Amino acid sequence: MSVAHVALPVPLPRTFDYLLPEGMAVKAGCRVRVPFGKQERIGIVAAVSERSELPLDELKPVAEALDDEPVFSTTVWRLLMWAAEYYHHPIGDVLFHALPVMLRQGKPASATPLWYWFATEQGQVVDLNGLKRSRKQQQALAALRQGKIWRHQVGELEFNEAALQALRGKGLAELACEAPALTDWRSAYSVAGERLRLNTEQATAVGAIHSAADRFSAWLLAGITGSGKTEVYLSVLENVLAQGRQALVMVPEIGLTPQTIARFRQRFNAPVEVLHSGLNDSERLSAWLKAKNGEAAIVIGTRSSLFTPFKDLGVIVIDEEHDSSYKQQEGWRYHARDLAVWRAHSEQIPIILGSATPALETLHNVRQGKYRQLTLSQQHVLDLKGQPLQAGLSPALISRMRQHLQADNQVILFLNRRGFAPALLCHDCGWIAECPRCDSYYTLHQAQHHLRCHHCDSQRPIPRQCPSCGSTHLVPVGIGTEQLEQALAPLFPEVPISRIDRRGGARILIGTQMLAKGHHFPDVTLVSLLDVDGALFSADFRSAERFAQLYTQVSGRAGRAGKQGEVILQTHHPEHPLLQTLLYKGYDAFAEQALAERQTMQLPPWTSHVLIRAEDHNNQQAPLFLQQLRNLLQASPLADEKLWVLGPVPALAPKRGGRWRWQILLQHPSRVRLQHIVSGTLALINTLPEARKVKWVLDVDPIE
DNA sequence: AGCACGCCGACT
DNA sequence: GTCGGCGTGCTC
Ligand SMILES: [Zn+2]
Ligand SMILES: [Zn+2]
Repeated sequence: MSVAHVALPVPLPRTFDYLLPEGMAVKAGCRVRVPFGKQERIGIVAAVSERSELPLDELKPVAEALDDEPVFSTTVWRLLMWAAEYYHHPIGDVLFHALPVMLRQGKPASATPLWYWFATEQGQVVDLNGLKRSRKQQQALAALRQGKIWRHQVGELEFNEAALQALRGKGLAELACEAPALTDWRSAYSVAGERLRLNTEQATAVGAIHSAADRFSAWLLAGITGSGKTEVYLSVLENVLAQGRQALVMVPEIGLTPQTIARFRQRFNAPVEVLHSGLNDSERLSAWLKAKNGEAAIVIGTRSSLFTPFKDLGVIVIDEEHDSSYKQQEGWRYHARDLAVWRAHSEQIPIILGSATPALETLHNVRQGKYRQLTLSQQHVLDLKGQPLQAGLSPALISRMRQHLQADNQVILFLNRRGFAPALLCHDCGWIAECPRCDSYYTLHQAQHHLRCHHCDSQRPIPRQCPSCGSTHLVPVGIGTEQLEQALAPLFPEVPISRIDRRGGARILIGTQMLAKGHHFPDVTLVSLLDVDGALFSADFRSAERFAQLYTQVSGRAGRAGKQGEVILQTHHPEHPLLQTLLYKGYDAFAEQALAERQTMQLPPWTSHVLIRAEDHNNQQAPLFLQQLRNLLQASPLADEKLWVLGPVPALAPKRGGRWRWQILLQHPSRVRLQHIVSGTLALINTLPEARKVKWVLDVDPIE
């Protein structure tokens, strides 16, 4: 008989072999019910052949075959298989992550009638306090008066079906089945909204994409906000939609502004399906089949929407391609942008990466000749060198602050991220604590009695006096969630303070990250970036870029939305070249410079990076386990000169809570060479018996 | 991951 | 004398 290698939803980097009951034909990509020691669990058959590696007598059989045809097209299958090894995640978790939950649970991949609880119209007219002390029946009807509740979703909510049942008894609610709907849109597909009123460059862009709309093509569409990136998306979609092919457009988690959705639903008289994290499992399933069956012209979604099955997909476009939201950071740590062009190239399709602030790596491939580029077309910097600081603010700015709160306006003050790792700086002369081993910046660690370089793990006592000018007023950098509110309120009394990370009125809102493109602040007239020092002297080589991204966003947003609001910058080094080139020459010029020196130090995107992080409860066991794997990695047959593994080094968040976090960084000029290096070294991880008593994670191409 | 087996505190 | 803590280990 034949050997069924089936992948299982367990964190084990390998398939499991079983036998077919002869007469059973399951191609790879089908779900099979299969015994797994003590449980009965589902698996995708990764491959069926006629040669195993263990006694065929021991090998249990497969219980049942749940799919006649694979639930993956060959393109998305190949794509998942490649990503499983490039990212080094257990193939079973990768394959399952890519399916609707109901398909991970072995239910049939066909349409099923959806049952919903709805409020009767007495249920929407009877006074809600009429049953005020009826426990949850009340809050159940509350939720009902905002929309239909699915039966199986009730379990996730605070109330139970008992309440809904008691309501149905009292005539307030009722259950029913929303029968599906068939739609043939390809016949009689027009466009509402308007006819296009494009200008010259948008026209040229649509032409360039159209003249290649069939072969693989990667287009970076670069244009600042309001230059009509979306427009040329909808013209591109139109052309692709005329053929009868389908379109997939991806946005950030917080990029689903009903503004953007309502615009798409108007332009086409074809079905659009939009996937936001708030849909239940039945809505996610049916959308999966509607897309695959062709009954859906357009799918709009986020990171996960990349794995959507398409009868005939014609184009895929991702907005705000620079957004970090496209890199999952729990579990399987894939990057939807990179996997997107892979799915685009393997489908022979145009991919459109639209951005107002393009990622440095995509700019790097544009230059390298792998994407083509399609283009569309006050302030004050305040030197803090010596000025007395009032809770971290500069006098020349606090006075320019009150003048803005004077007219009952609002103000955003932007700091570095929560948990930023701080440098050391001389308040008077600008000298920064550098490492005596590499020309890297030292990370200060006040409670630990020492400095510590994150690139070479050196240590030095905290120097009490500046070794270039001699001021005793040596300060850290970055303020973040240190409750600037506490030091701030005494100076701005009766003025409230809040945060904008997840009406009118004069106030100060601190910020730690970039704003959402569909998230404006109407009452804000003043924005100041206090994060320039932390950005420019960080242990994170990407801090500058993220800053320069935030700067060009808040400079164009507040600067020319229609009011003349001001941006102020607070650096101990206004003379800095990268800082100035950004300020007076724009993001693209800064980018070209930042790219050109990422190369001199040999970091992404010129090199490839891989972070292995492990944490423990004693600070002694995780590091040395990494030190062993470090030594084993270097002993790989494919190691040569270019591979470097710095570490082990404590993570930039040393002890989040009680556990202690250490990490090891691998880098190499060749992405797949390094993929082969760790891929081989990973099959022999059982050599180190401690790899199963630390919590270890593997992060390919990290964002940090 | 599940779900074992496997040796030491508070309870009938 | 129990019923139960989760510390290592396996699952074709
Ligand atoms: Zn100094
Ligand atoms: Zn160093």
